[PDB]
Amino acid sequence: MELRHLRYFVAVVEEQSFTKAADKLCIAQPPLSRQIQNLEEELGIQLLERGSRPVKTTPEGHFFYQYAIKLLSNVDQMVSMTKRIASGH
Amino acid sequence: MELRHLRYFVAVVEEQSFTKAADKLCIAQPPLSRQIQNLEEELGIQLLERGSRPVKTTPEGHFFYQYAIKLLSNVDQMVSMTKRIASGHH
DNA sequence: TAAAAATACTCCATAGGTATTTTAT
DNA sequence: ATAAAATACCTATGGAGTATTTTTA
Repeated sequence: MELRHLRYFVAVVEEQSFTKAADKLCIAQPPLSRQIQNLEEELGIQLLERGSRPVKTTPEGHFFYQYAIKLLSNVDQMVSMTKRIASGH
Repeated sequence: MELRHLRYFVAVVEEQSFTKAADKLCIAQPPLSRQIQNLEEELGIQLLERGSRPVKTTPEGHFFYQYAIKLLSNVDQMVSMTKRIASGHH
């Protein structure tokens, strides 16, 4: 598990398309699709419904998404706050 | 950045040695150093002091450090709960 | 001075790309 | 029929290794 997997996962959910996700992320659709499989096979959990356009989360997906964005958000504050402090000497 | 960078950094700080943390993480010391460099380099900050046997954080480090340990703990939480749901136990 | 951290490469595992097929409209 | 996702294969960036040179206690 890396932030990469989350950020990728989040892009899929928000955008409801590996394609549109892959565009926004500036990578191709397959490698994206593989990183999602990887995430899932690592958790042994199915995060996205297979067999439907648009692309929708499973109950577990939705739970995970919720903690994903909150957790990515927290990384971003962690970095900001840290930079402000590097101006104290 | 990535969780690898955090976990590594945390390891380092906890051991107060790159060398001790290296094999703690089952990797070599030199790559470790580089990862920690890139981290500081990406943030454009100095998270560790520029030289001390008992290697210790800067202020920026300490803050990051504690926050890091909270985030990694978050990732664990996230995984446990999802797992917990997936397993069929609410 | 003798430990521990930093270079200077080498190697390879794997994230990312290309071509094609399969599935779901 | 036709676009998007899945599958297979290939490439190449950077994570990890070995040998070696700085460091600072």
